[PDB]
Amino acid sequence: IKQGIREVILCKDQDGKIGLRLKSIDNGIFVQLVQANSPASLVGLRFGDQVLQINGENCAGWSSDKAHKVLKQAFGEKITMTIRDRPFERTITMHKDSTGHVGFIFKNGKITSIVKDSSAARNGLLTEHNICEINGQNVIGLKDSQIADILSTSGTVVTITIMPAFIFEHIIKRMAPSIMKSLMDHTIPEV
Repeated sequence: IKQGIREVILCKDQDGKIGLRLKSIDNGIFVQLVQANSPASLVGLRFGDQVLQINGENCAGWSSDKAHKVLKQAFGEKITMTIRDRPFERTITMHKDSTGHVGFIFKNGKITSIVKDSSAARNGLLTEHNICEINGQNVIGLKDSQIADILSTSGTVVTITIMPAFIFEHIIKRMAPSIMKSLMDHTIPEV
């Protein structure tokens, strides 16, 4: 989680798509979904990112509907965006024990308990938090078992990006869960 504001230059695909849905939150604009193999995925936009500006204009107070209208109406040539990195999320680094455990229980991607004397415990992992990413990869809408598989396949150092559930639940509202399983980019970034 960069304390940066960074700028991204986007470019519509063949079909005039950038692969993004935006949500209005406390009078700002936040990324609800990034589609796999989209311009938004390629420039590195992430679930939870705040869009401060689109083409130099301020997003504050905008509705979701208006943000979407703006993206459409613009010339796909270059859409410039001003992005605050994942402001509602934090990252926790954990280390796996000898049994390959970090030390929590989660249900539906939400952490619900912290195992005593775990690394999760030592690092102050919190419950009532939705997991958004593991080791920099988005896991939102994946099954509980597949999140377990990513933690397994992970090397000892486990990095988890987490969001307060009340905030997470506000962001995903009005998005059919299949879209999240099927469309939300769940890939490691390209170099």
